[PDB]
Amino acid sequence: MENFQKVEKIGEGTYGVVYKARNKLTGEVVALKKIRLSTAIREISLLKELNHPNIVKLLDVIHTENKLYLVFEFLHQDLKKFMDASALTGIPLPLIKSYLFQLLQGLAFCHSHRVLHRDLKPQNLLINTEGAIKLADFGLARAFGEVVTLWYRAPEILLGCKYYSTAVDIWSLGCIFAEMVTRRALFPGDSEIDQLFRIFRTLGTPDEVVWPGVTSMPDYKPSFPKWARQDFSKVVPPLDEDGRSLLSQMLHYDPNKRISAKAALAHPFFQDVTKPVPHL
Ligand SMILES: O=C1CC(I)=CC=N1
Repeated sequence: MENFQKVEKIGEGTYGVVYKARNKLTGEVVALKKIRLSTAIREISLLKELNHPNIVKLLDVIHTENKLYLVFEFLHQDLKKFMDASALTGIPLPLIKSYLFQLLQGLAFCHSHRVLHRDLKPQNLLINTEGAIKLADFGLARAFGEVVTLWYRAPEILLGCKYYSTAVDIWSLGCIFAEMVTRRALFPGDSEIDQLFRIFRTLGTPDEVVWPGVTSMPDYKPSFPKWARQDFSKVVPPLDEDGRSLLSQMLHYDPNKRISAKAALAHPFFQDVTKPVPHL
């Protein structure tokens, strides 16, 4: 590469290959995301201004040789790998709580600046060595439009709603919270309908009482099976009532009833939050 030394594939990202790369001029290590191929360039370039401690810094947008690359700061590890490495012991609760608190601060920041993620998942959550966690790839899905992960997708998206809101990110984060606590994905679907029925079997099939308008959504079918709703108490033991209360509010069916990031930060679950050092 003209402008990088020591370029190494990390893996396949949402939009193309992701590399660890060394900037030739400065010697810094960055995450270089190739976008597999006018409006998207200016919109993503605005994200270079969207800066916060819990947001992965977008350093540059490189548009050269009719190719597009996003340059992000490089962080030590992603949460999917950390979760896998932590599976035998579990992530300690104080660290789960710290990470959730920080992720909510990142969401609250982006949402206050009218930027959504729309595709949060553990792979886009990055950790450093001292206890910070950051979200990557905010804003890309609006700008741009191996198998896709559906496990974190909000039910309105699965039911074919064409209108995103902040609530989609709260749903995904709730699913990630549950997975940290139980060491198992909450809703590991392998197709849209398996994902949908996995949510319905746990939370009950939604209806007009809990979710006004649900029956008029594009992909809703009156023939869906009607499951009764289970209790978070069987789903995420041994999480305490404060954690279950918060999670329950993050996973309301109606996006309009889902707790906001800002309100979640005030929840009693976080009264005793701290910032521990992770065991890498
Ligand atoms: O900065 C990063 C990105 C990814 I994907 C993995 C680890 N560090």
